[PDB]
Amino acid sequence: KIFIDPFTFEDPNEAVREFAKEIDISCVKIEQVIGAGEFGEVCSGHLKLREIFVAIKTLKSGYTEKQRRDFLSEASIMGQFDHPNVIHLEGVVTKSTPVMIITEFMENGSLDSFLRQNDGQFTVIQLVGMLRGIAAGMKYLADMNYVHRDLAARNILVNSNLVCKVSDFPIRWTAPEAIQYRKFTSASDVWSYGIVMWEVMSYGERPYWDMTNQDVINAIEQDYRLPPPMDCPSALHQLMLDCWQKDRNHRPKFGQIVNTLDKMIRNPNSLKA
Repeated sequence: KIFIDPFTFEDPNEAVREFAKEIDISCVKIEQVIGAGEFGEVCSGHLKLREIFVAIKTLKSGYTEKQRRDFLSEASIMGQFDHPNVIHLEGVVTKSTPVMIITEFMENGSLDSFLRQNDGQFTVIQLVGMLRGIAAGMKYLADMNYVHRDLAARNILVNSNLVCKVSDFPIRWTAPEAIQYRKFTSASDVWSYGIVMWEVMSYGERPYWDMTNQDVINAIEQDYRLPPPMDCPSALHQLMLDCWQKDRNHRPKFGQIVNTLDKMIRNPNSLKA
């Protein structure tokens, strides 16, 4: 399949009905409020269609036509994807109030926060496994011709089995060409993926630490690249450097990234360095 920008539809709502399942509100049960969203609250709950745990996003009452549209676009987009490492959309509630988007529940939440709360708690093979899952989800999106544009650990969700899934459908996470000529491509997402690799091996540390955006920009311009995180295998940091190649054409593709990570998993000694 191929990704279809919902906003190319003469009527954006059409994309919603096509790629998103309409769920009767009587099936949704909001239990608790997790966090805050751009258009409303982010909650957890159960969905009974075997009851299952689900993440639930609500649209703040008094919403404008555009706010509703932009909110639901997340579902018109997510609904076109079907991959183990891309957040699963259960459906949406639009024929009732409040409007909602229901997605699979991820117990461990956001990857950056998860890692910070579990600093140094995982084996190298487990962390590599997380990075593998993310690259796989991204390879799939890139294959669908979907450029994420905001790939970062805060935008990756983690389940109880440590499976990592791409979500969220930033300067220090963005490629130079993307910042200068606003040229966003999968190669641009690869640079971002490299930063994610750093976040993961650094257990949620902030990229470039206290550096300002301008400093980061200048640093990169001066051919500066983030050093290897503490106890981070050399092969992994090398992969990071490959993702941060000035020339976007020189950066590896997600398919090649997954292969490199898989070879490391198959040959654990390669991570000894």
